[PDB]
Amino acid sequence: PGENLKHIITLGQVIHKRCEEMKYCKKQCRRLGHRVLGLIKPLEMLQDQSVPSEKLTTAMNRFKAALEEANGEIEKFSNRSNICRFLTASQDKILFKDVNRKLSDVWKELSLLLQVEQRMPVSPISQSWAQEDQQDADEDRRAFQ
Ligand SMILES: [Cl-]
Repeated sequence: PGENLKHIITLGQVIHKRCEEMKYCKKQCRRLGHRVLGLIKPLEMLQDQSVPSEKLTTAMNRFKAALEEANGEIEKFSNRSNICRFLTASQDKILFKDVNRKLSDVWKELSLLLQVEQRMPVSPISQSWAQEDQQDADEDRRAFQ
């Protein structure tokens, strides 16, 4: 469990650094990196300190898989010609729509389990993504011309 947590933290840190380097569709890439860094922040605080339930282990594995899926999409979209093909085949122009929904859904479940089982604090503000994604997609579309 300690190794799984460390892996998730490292993977989130790598995704944020990669997002900051992406040359095209920067609003969407930077939003993904910002969101991922925000999710790993309480995990990093937890790491600096219980036996997980069945529900916690599966939530942790789903979160790890969603981050791996995001890392795979960042790799694909680092090449400009892959962005162009995706955008032309897309109606809403949102690069990370599926990855973003998986991350938000799993985080809702995972954060609650960490608060109940592992004494993770309840944050003054929880972690509107779909609406932000359309705005970012529109701004990136204009810059991609
Ligand atoms: Cl661009």
